[PDB]
Amino acid sequence: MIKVYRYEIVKPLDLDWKEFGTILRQLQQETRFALNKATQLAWEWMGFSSDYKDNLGYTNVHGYAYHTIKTKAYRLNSGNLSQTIKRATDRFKAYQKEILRGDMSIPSYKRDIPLDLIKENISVNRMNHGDYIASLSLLSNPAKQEMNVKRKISVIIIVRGAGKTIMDRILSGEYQVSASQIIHDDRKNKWYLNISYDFEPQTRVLDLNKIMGIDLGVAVAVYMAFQHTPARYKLEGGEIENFRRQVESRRISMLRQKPIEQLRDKIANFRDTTNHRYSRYIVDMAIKEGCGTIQMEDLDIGSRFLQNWTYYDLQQKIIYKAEEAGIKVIKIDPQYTSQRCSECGNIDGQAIFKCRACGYEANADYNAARNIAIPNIDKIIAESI
Amino acid sequence: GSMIKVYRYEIVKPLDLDWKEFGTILRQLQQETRFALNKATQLAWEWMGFSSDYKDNHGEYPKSKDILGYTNVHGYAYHTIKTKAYRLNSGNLSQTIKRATDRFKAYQKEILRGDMSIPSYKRDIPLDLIKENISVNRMNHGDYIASLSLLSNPAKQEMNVKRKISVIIIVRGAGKTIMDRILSGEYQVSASQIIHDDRKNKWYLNISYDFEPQTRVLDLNKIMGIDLGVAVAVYMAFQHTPARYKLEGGEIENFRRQVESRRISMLRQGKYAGGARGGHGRDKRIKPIEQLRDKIANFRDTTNHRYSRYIVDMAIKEGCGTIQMEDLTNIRDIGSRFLQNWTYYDLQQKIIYKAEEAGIKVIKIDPQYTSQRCSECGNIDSGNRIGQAIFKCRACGYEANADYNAARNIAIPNIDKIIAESIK
DNA sequence: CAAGCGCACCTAATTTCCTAAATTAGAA
DNA sequence: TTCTAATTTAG
RNA sequence: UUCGUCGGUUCAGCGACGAUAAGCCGAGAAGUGCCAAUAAAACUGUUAAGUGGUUUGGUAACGCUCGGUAAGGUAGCCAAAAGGCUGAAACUCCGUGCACAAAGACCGCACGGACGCUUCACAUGUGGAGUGUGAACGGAAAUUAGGUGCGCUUG
Ligand SMILES: [Mg+2]
Ligand SMILES: [Mg+2]
Ligand SMILES: [Mg+2]
Ligand SMILES: [Mg+2]
Ligand SMILES: [Mg+2]
Ligand SMILES: [Mg+2]
Ligand SMILES: [Mg+2]
Ligand SMILES: [Zn+2]
Ligand SMILES: [Zn+2]
Repeated sequence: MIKVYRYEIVKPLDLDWKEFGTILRQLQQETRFALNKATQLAWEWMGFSSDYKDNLGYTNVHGYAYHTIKTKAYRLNSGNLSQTIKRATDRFKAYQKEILRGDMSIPSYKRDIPLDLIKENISVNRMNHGDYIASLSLLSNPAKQEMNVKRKISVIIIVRGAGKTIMDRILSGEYQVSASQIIHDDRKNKWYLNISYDFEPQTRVLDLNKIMGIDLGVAVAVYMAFQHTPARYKLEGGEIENFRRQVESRRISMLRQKPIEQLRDKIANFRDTTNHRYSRYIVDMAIKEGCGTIQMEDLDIGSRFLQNWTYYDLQQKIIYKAEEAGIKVIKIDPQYTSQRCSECGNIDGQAIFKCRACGYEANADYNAARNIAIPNIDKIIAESI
Repeated sequence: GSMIKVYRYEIVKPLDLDWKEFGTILRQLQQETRFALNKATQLAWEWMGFSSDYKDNHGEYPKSKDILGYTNVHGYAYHTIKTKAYRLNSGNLSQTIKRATDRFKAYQKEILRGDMSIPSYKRDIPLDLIKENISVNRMNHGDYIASLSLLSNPAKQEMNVKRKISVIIIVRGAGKTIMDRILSGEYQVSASQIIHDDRKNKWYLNISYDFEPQTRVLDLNKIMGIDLGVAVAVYMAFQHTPARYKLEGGEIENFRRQVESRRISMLRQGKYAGGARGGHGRDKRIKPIEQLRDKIANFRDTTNHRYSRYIVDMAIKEGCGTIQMEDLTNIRDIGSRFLQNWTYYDLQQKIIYKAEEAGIKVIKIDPQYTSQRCSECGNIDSGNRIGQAIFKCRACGYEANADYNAARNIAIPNIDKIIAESIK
């Protein structure tokens, strides 16, 4: 429902960077003071204070802390200060049992404390020129008069890539702006705006035009890829190789000095057990992405990572579990699913695939999985020749 | 003029109690130790806040002799914690509280400034001990009995132990010589600890002793340089002899790569695993990685020991009395060393303390263009960076390994000032 | 794969520390 | 009555 | 000719052993989440209204909490019963003592020899020393910085 995205700050719109930085550092100092004093006031409120300290008219911890710290930290806006106090007292109340028991000393806050912003204090807008603008109301009433900074401090953010969709939804009206924060990173020496967007998620429904292509990789066991989304899932069969080495060496040892009958049962049972966990995971990734259909090669060894696995059992179990979950399964002929590119489509080292006609580079197993994920790949492969 | 070292001693069995009762005693005392540490830190932080408020209001700082009733926070913390921690012995509790209050006092400004958070102490805190509460006696039949004083008087009545809790420890190897020297009188025991090793489920007695190192006669005008080279892990060179000693890393990063690969592989298997790995908690879901808990660290600890002892022994063999090395602080030094993710700080610390034992002074110098300076001439030119592998001095026709030249330049006394005068 | 949030688990780098004198109390 | 472990705090 | 347990500590070998251990199971409710009821601090606005989301009890999916699970070898008799005697078993061999009846706890220690073996020395040998599989043996806590894994969200 509530998730956050980061937007780097380019420049203040109406103020030089020096005044903006001075204001931000002063407000960071006030925020850290508010957090520490609120933690100490919460300590006093709960009754943890020692005997000598005592040798309140409010209702909750937050009210008393906010009213006490309101005087000294007058530069911060009332809403931002209240959010900071709530953060402090909520961190104290969660760790309350540990502090009393003695499993934790005291909550502490760093020097580069992010500043807070309530929903009704951060406003974002676009421009005809395309420059994305955000408006922040940080200072209180006396602070604006003291610093001669009127209106709200307009800023310019970087809105590109996967962040443009979120911002477009925010400005369109679908998403809403929740409580946000200003974040400073010392290393990169840049500021950020943690705009938290509020939205109603939609329950995914299986669509037959969403495919989860599947291939047996040479580096991993199975690589799952989709063409509608760049999400990727892989089954790294490390335990399979560990068990293979264990069984081979045990058979070598027991050869020297009925005995191996137990080994034959253990190998067969482990394959069935492994084929159940793999099938459950494979289908459960089609459900999460809503892939209404699954495309997998139908089944020599072919130098797959599972050197001598029982592929037919895995395919049958995948088919059965997909039928249970309302997922159709297709069997695509794997002629050149690995050699063909996933973007250019030119059908021209082992681990990393290359597209000499386009320069695209990715994992070879992922490339083959994506090629399989393309609908009706058999026909376009035939026509490609 | 006195060093301090430690040695471990595995505890076999409780001499008079059973292993179950002894384990319960140890767990309860661990809980008391952790509680005391956290409470001492809490009281220190509260007193800091009260002092600041008092200075702001009344105009002057409050003297602890009036408000607290004790001179320092250690005394007040002992007077407070001892009621709820009546199972630890008085000396051990006082030592623990002093450790906590000394850690808070050392970094008080950083705590107020915000660079350092308030210290918090973990679950498996080692038990503390002092020299007055540890005594070791050896029987005629080759057994070492450690009479530990771990409990308080109220705890003695409740736990039904009317004397010092005694344990039997294995004292072999160099541990045998250390214990014999302690009993004879050469080594004086200091505050010690009890630690638990989860991998082997073994308790250890961590005796820390004080001793006078054997300081020989070594002139200060014989200097050995050390460079964490690009090809060889550590290259050693001298100015008076053309002697070169190398420590090429036959096995350095392979161990870390293997352990990290295995850990990542088994961690990613939590999504598709058996039915008994999910549904029982975080510790059980991450159970398979407990085999790789300390393989990377322990391998490097032994590897850094082997390198350091070899380095120190070479200094004695050539008769040196000074070891100059690099100042890697803030990663200002060369970013391309043969070791990739090694713990250079641990290697440097080991070299420092072993040299101090061997009566050798270690001096750190700031490196600037050290791999490019010509030892024979002194011309600071950057044109000899041939992959940081072969050094060819054009101005002198000198060809040699870059690591040897770097170590030789570090071996020149006051190399930092010489460089600063040469180019700045 | 990329970018955020939450949680915890691993490495390294850096620092401080590794009391003790005096008094009391219980057992011989 | 002597004495050796605990116990308390100064610095 | 893979992982792991024991053989004093770390790394490596060796001897025995165990492994589907990247496996199996149990209890419970501090958290994430789900179900139900209730709606505090604070802010803007006269007030009305809005933003904000607080407290309590349930269920039991969880990288939810607490946990349990395999791994070296060892000698019997006497008395009715307590106890007594003999002295087996782990990283070279022998002798003499001390200590050991079931062990999470015992398989060890000291002295004298042999046999290897690491240093040194004096003339391939000879003699001192350490040495018993090889190397090593200054750790603990905390903070800081980075990385990783899992879950969620967007592309
Ligand atoms: Mg997605
Ligand atoms: Mg014994
Ligand atoms: Mg055992
Ligand atoms: Mg070992
Ligand atoms: Mg025997
Ligand atoms: Mg001998
Ligand atoms: Mg050994
Ligand atoms: Zn292409
Ligand atoms: Zn030159």
